[PDB]
Amino acid sequence: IEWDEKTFTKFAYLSDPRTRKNLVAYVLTKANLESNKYENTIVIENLEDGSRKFIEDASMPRISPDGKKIAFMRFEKKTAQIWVADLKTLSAKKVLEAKNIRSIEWNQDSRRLLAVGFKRREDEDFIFEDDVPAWFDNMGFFDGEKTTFWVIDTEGEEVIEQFEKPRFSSGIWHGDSIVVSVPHRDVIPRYFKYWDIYLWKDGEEEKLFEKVSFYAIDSDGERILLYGKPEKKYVSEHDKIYIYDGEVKGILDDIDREVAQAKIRNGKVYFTLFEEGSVNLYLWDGEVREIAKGKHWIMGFDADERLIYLKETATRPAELYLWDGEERQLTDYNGLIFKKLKTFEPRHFRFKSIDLELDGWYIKPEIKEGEKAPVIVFVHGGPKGMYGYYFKYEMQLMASKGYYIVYVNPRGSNGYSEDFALRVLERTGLEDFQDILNGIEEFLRLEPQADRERIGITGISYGGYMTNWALTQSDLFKAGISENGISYWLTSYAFSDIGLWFDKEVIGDNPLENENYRKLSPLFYAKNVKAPLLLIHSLEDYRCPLDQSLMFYHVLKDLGKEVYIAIFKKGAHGHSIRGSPRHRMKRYKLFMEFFERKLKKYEEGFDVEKILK
Amino acid sequence: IEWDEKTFTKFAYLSDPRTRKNLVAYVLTKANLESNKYENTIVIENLEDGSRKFIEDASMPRISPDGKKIAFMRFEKKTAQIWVADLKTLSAKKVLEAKNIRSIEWNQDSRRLLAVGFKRREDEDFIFEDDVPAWFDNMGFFDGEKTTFWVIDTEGEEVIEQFEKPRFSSGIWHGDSIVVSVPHRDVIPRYFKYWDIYLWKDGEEEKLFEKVSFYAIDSDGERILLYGKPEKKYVSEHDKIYIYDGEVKGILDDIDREVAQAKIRNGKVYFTLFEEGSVNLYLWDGEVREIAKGKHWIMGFDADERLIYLKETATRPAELYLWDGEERQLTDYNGLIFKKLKTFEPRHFRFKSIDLELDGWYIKPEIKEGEKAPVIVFVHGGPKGMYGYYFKYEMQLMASKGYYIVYVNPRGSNGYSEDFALRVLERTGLEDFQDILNGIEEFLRLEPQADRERIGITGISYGGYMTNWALTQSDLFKAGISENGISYWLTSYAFSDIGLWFDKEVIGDNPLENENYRKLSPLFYAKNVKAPLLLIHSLEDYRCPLDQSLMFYHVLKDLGKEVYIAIFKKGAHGHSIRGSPRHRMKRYKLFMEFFERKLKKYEEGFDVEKILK
Amino acid sequence: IEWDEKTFTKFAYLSDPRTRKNLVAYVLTKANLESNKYENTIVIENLEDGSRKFIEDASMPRISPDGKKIAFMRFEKKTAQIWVADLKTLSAKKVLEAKNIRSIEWNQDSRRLLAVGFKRREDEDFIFEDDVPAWFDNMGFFDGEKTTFWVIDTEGEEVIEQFEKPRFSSGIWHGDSIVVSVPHRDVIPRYFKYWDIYLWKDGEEEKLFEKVSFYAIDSDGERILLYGKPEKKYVSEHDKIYIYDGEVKGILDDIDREVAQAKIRNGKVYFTLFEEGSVNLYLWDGEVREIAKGKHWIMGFDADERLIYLKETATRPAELYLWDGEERQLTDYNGLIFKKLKTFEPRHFRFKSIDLELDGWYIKPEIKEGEKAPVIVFVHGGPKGMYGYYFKYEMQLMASKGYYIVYVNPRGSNGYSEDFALRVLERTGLEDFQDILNGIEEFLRLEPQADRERIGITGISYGGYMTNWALTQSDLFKAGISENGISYWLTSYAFSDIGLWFDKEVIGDNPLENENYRKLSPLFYAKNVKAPLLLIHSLEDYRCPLDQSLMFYHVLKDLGKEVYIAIFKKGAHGHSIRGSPRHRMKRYKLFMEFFERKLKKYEEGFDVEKILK
Ligand SMILES: [Cl-]
Ligand SMILES: [Cl-]
Ligand SMILES: [Cl-]
Ligand SMILES: [Mg+2]
Ligand SMILES: [Mg+2]
Ligand SMILES: [Mg+2]
Ligand SMILES: [Mg+2]
Ligand SMILES: [Mg+2]
Ligand SMILES: [Mg+2]
Ligand SMILES: [Mg+2]
Ligand SMILES: [Mg+2]
Ligand SMILES: [Mg+2]
Ligand SMILES: [Mg+2]
Ligand SMILES: [Mg+2]
Ligand SMILES: [Mg+2]
Ligand SMILES: [Mg+2]
Ligand SMILES: [Mg+2]
Ligand SMILES: [Mg+2]
Repeated sequence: IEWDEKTFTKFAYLSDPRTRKNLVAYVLTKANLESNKYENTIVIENLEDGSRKFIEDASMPRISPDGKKIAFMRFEKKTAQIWVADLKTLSAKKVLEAKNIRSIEWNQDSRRLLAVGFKRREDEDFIFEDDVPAWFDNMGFFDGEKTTFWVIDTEGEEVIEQFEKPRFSSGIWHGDSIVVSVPHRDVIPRYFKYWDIYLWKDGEEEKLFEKVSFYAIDSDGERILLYGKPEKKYVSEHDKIYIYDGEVKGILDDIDREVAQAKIRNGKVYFTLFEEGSVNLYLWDGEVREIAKGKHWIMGFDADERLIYLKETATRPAELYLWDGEERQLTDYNGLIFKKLKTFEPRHFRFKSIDLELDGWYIKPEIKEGEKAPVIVFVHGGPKGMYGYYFKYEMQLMASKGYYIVYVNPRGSNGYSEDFALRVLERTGLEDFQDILNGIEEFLRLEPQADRERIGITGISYGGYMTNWALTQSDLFKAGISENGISYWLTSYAFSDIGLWFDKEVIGDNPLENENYRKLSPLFYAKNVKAPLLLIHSLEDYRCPLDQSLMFYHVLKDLGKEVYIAIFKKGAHGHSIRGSPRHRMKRYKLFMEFFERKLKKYEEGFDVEKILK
Repeated sequence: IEWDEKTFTKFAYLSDPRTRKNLVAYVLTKANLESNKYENTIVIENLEDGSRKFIEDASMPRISPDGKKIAFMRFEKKTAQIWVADLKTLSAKKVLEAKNIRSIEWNQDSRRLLAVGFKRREDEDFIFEDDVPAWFDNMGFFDGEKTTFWVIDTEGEEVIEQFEKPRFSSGIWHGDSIVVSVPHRDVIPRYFKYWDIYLWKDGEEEKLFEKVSFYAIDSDGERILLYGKPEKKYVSEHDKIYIYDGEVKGILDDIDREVAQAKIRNGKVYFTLFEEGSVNLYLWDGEVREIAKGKHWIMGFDADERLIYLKETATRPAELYLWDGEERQLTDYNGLIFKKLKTFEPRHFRFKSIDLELDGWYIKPEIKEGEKAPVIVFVHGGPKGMYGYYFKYEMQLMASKGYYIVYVNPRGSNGYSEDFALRVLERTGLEDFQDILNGIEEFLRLEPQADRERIGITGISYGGYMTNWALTQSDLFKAGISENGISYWLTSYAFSDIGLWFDKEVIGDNPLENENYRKLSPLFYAKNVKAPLLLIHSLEDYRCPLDQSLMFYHVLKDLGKEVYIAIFKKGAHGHSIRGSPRHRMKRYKLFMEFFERKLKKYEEGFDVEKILK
Repeated sequence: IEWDEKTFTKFAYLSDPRTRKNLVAYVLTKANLESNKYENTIVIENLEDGSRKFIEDASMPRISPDGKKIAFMRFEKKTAQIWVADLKTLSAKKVLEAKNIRSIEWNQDSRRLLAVGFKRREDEDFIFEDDVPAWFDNMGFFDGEKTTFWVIDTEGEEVIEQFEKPRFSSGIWHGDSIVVSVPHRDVIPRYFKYWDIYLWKDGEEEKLFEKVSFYAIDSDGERILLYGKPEKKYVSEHDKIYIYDGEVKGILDDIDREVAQAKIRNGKVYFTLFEEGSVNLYLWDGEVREIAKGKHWIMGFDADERLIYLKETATRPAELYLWDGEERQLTDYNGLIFKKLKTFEPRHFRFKSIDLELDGWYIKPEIKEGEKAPVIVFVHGGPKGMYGYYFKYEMQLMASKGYYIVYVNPRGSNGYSEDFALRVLERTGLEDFQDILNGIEEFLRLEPQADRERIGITGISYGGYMTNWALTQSDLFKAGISENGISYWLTSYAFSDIGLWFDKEVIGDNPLENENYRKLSPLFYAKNVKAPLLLIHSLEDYRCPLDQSLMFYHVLKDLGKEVYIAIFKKGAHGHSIRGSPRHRMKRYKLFMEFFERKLKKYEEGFDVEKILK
């Protein structure tokens, strides 16, 4: 095993942990480069033996409350199928052939499933829209989408109740009722901001909440768990969790950090928080108790009789763990790979920027006492993203190729106070960019072997914006790779999936008259660019549509700049990690070669035919 | 036969007339709604009998100079094939299997073909671009495209010479040499503005012209025919024609009208001009002589021993004609259809607008002396398009459904003086929009049965811009249909295929700082809209990309307006006429029903599922 | 070449002669046993050279009036296609893709075609009927069928007018009008008995005739040719022909024979008559003139500038001939085959039966002066069929295998006086059966080498009835082969396609109370059968449905008789001649082996697995 553009295929990727009784289930995913497909296997472990059994070419494991059965999905006919297996022998029957189903959940009776899906107009030749937005990242054109809710009897194998709601509605069981969360409608739907919440049973409903900034995420049959706030002024405010049983009770009213995920089982709540680069696991049982806190990201968890969770670190993809008073590692899927593959632990540093003290990290490559090394600055997305202790392939890969890697959490990031997150609103490219510069300055001080004359910068999404911006506002950088970014806020407002509300918040109100939409946009400062730039974009990214890269590309070419554009024919906003294996391999090889040829040692041109094959 | 959304399928569509000796060849096209395909048949007529023979599932007829053979193209394997047939018996052999060939032309020897095509990078997963623009309407993503030139021996069936040039190059035979026209390169290629022209033979070339605003279109073996000007300041200047034999000689130096098409055969030049709504055919033989001038559009022509041409009118698709001193109609393909299908001849009117007198037309529907009728205003594209005497399906169709149809040639249109065309530059939405208003005002004066309270407006491309604009600047209109339009000039500049140079000319220089890019853009005046609007767009339109409709749609919805968007999944800028038959049928039915339900008699909503099926 | 069950595949089968000017077209059909398909080739002969050209995998040749073009049909998609070719080079275009088209005819303009076809309900799971009958032989279940009429422009390639009529309507051109013949409706449609005739043009019609017993068959643009009678009491009456130009004029009022086919060209009528075993060709030009009269059947003919016809004989399939004052044979397709294959000319004899003198024929096999030979009696269908001088494969084949063949025209047959035909009505199995017995008795007198102890009998349809009947009413016969017959008239009345009207005529009125329906039915006399019988039936025979064979089979088995049944899975009433080649081969081999094993020399059983392979 060596680091290159294919190494990501050698890892086992775990997701969707579930537990009932003495059993754990989860999904093992492999990127198969030869077939160009992801392969999914459900693994069921019996904590009684450490014994494993399998359900092949399947995902979405849902263990029935009684622990007797497992439901799952399989995906010729472009149709999904819901299956049920007995957990003892894993013999299985097909229950329903289920196109456009997004979720499945058991009722407490271990007989009925709730499935939530969607339906669209589906004309062969044209999409027709009369609501907003017209598209959504990783979903496609809405085409008049409505949400569908089906109650499925797994014994008789029939939809026994069904109903529809507006697009982007969700539903959970609450005993024998269904809690339904629907975006609230004003001039447009208030997506990610306000919901109406209903209690549905037997074809009738009652409204529980009107225009609240939380939605229902879980239930234990007596109490409903709510996620968000009673009322947000900004979508960027920290989401919290509340127990509802008649009265709404905050259980983290005093903790100024955002909840990543949360579940309730038997009146206890298990939850994770974004905290200064980590995603940490806690329990609330009347008080908040630490379960798994460290330099790591708790990516998923479940609890029933046992508590299990997936923990990723800066140098290892997720593995599964069990907590019984102390943490026990359950799986070691990548252990043999990693015995042969060098990894680089980031070094944390603090630095001052303006009025704040912030977190940065860096990775130092294998160099000897007399040598200097080039530097890649990475900028995370969001702006309310967060770097720290998750596994970032490009950083390990570039470190292995002789680069320093440097990255910080500027104001606007998740993982800190709410106020720290909100500082970025209407200030994109201002103090946050200064924080990145100040982090780099401190890093250079700490590492005199870092070659100040060969610093590059890269990022995706907000990180792509900031790469664009950096090359227009500073002469520090020798090369840039900007991916799925922003060059012009006004088109983000009006063209992107979330722009109508999110740009109002992050950039400002009255967008057609607000000067900040030009003032804080890289497009308008294109003349300033002096460093070679690679723009990467994908055709199904509706979060940051194509214009954001292609306009910047054309305008930079109109100004005589050295710029290149790679337009991946498939893929949404997250394609760098969710595209097809072969697509992702080609992106990684482009990324590494652009920095080899423009940053480590500049050479003219970029003959992609030669460089890639 | 009745008028509705399918009637366009009942017509025979003729194109690509060719003549050598006593023979005429042309292509008969049918839109087959059931198969959802266009069918192409070459027809060869012998003017000796009016006898016809056929080459089925074929196009691009090219008769050899000696009149003995015909080359043609056919299109399983996504591959084009070049074939040669003997003209006596039409027995035929396949010569070359020819993906991405755009043109075929015989050498004077009746043995060699010149084929011009293209080649691209072709990676399965990503497009890579390092030139400009990254895409072109009706061509796709360039993906590093180069032009390819092949000399093909039709006897031995081999490419005997080949070479490449930059994208958007063209080539013609000139005796045993090839005249090669290549876009001139400054900071970017000067597309539609400057070319370098070379004379190529046997792998060597000499430059004939450098940075000239014409390219080579034809040759008679002694003289080269050039199209354009020696130097244009604006691409919008009238294109003229010149004979080159050592010296460049203008042959229309005194005629202030633009050439539509031109050919040279035996030192005579045949050409058409855009003239006040007509496209008229002339000959130059030392002086300019009228051949076919009237209320018509000469869509294509060829000349050798005989002169033939295709003539379309306001009420008939093209038919073929021969001129031998007087015009004789040769074909009557749609004669039986039109005996059963009512058509409406437009009435021409003049009107004053500001400082000018302009041409308008209108069609009056079957109404009786006591009734009033709604009105649809059509606006042509361009801005240097031209309405008048070609067959416009929607106008006939809507007239048949009880609507007045009104349309003018505002300043900026083709068909008048050069200065009249150039008036629009930096003034889009200003005097030209006034011309449209003044035309409507005169039409209403002329037709008191026209219901001033039910006037709608529609257009495609620049006509879509002007529909957008009209609904933002006037309260006259009750409904709009805007197709493949412009809402924001700055994104047209930076995102569209031609924007980097064409918007500079039509909107203005320094686009990132020029206030006219906001001042003359409908997007910024969305709050003003009061009339229901249907936006139509297609996903392969790179001339006016999607943002132009979808941004306007989202912003109008953000402002609480009644607006709808139809996004056709396939189709370039011209999809209303070049999309698949079923696609076009669905567009026509949407178009007619939106006006039925919003203009003739307003009703709420637009249930496209119900309205269309 | 030898006689056996495959020999029929070695012949060329000609049909559908057409002539315009100096050209003749016709269809050459081959039975391909290996592919199990019929192959059809149009042959065009130029009487100028005896030169031939071809249109492969095509039929229904229709030469345009101007002689410039030929329309034809071709039949993957279960769709028929209408094509047009230039007759000079035979280059061809597809004009219309034409499922369920039954006929095509040119207008006098050589531009428009009239196509007549049908349309049905077409539900995948069930046929639904509310008219009568529910099915028709060689057509299938009607499923609510209506007749469709399309006028097709072959230039523009469009249906320019269309209309529908009740099932079993027909249409011809009459100049620029269409003459439409529709079955007249009383309690049910009066199929084969009364029609209403209309003149149709441009979507309007006028009734020409009401409830008449003729329909329109041809026109020369001035006069309409009508076929039938002004009023028939019996459908079995001889059909005659009449010219209509305002007045209806009989042109064969004095000739007591039935017209087989007739055409009008330039006010002359060419027609054939059924005459004492021959089908003979005449002309009427004011008087009736003999053209081709002899021991033959004129199977088809056409006339324009030249007169051509297909002539079959007892020993040769049809060949083409031209008449220019004398008959010239044009084709000799089977001439080489027949040089090697022995044939047997029938010997005509007269005999007395009751009150009449009748025609019989027999064929004597190669036997020497001391030997006797078995005898097969063949009975033709109808009852108004006719034996004589057409090519009957089974007779030649059995003669070659050492059998006498004997066959007569009993009363009821075509080819004689009308009264002779009508004698059979209400008398089936009575005097007609006596005529067959008396013919056999005279034949035995004429041929003492005919073995009276080994006489068998066979027939199809009415001939199958009479085979059934003979075995129940006589002890003369040693074996029978009854095919697609009648055993019970009452089920013929109520189940068959034509029974509701035809059985009323041939058997009698008031069928539910008329004793003749039992008295003249073989089923009721099954106990009498002593000779082995093979019943052959086919599953798509709606003229004589399955019950007619299977009931007789079951009842004979219930009575302990030696009987066998072969049920061909496909095939209509005429399957012995129109079934697939392999189907027909297997029938011929069954037929010959049953007589070998039951008639020539009786052996027990019939092991069809062994006997056939
Ligand atoms: Cl079950
Ligand atoms: Cl050749
Ligand atoms: Cl034609
Ligand atoms: Mg692998
Ligand atoms: Mg099942
Ligand atoms: Mg869809
Ligand atoms: Mg949040
Ligand atoms: Mg605060
Ligand atoms: Mg059609
Ligand atoms: Mg070849
Ligand atoms: Mg490609
Ligand atoms: Mg021009
Ligand atoms: Mg001027
Ligand atoms: Mg054969
Ligand atoms: Mg066709
Ligand atoms: Mg059917
Ligand atoms: Mg008859
Ligand atoms: Mg009589």
